[PDB]
Amino acid sequence: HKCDITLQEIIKDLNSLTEQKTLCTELTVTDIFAASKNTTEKETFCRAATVLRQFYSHHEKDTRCLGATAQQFHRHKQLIRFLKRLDRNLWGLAGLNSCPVKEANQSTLENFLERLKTIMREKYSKCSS
Repeated sequence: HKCDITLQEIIKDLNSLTEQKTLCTELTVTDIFAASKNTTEKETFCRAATVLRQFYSHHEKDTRCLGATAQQFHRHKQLIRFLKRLDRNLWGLAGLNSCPVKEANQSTLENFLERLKTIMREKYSKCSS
């Protein structure tokens, strides 16, 4: 389970998500990476999945995000679709709903997703030769 291809599915969507630099991607999420980091792999997954579910739930219809042009709206819909898919994959790896997130610091979503991408690529690296 630890080195499952879900890791690739997550990294793919993080690569898609981090091309985006929009008003929406500068809105914030609770920075799970501001912890002095006392957490199992499964608990980190649960934490990331929680904050991202909060984000897409709160911003799927946010007028700062929805866009004026066709391209902006398309990019918003893509952002939300990729966040939901990333989130489904993170939950599947968490095996866990019960991970209280208590950090104060807020990160932009862009910075949070880049950090998560680094973490996931590191896990991938530790799985492979």
